[PDB]
Amino acid sequence: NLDLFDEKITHLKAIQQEISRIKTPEDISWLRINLQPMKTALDARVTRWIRVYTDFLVNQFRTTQKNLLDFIEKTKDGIKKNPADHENLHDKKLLMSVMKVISDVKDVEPRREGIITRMKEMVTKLKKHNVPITEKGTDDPLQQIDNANSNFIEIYGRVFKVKADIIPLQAEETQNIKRDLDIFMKEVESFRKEFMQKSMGYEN
Repeated sequence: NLDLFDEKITHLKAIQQEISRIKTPEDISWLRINLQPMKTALDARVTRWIRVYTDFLVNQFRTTQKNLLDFIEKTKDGIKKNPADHENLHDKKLLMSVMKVISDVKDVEPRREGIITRMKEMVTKLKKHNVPITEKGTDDPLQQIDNANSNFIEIYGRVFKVKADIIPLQAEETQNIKRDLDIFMKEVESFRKEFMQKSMGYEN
């Protein structure tokens, strides 16, 4: 879970600071031992392990956003009335927005935590000023989408009500054809069961 990761990052960075102190100076035991070339190579392994966790969403933030941007691009198209076909394609974006709007808001909470918990147990800033700007840069579009979508839903409804009339009319036609096909198939499946060979081979 996304709170467990948070806790692991904070523990891993307590582990860094502990490991750094821990190497300790050149300790003498009859012969002199130098741990200076090792201490460095631990810190190298340590940083890589910490990086993965800190870089976990670094990649995903770009790929999420990249996916989040199209949803915006979809909205930027717009237009009211005009061709019926454009709606059919545009309508699906509303159906995906609703399910997203709900499930994304749930997934929005721990993603925000995911940024903050790194900042706490990462002294170094990731992408410098870019990462704080992106959070602000997402929030605005997210709000802009939620306004544009509510405008679309209102228009969507008026016309999809005209479609929801043509859907049933077409649906009744198809359902009637489907039921007829359901019956014919149940006749054909019964025919092969009724027919007993009895000796007879191959033809069965």
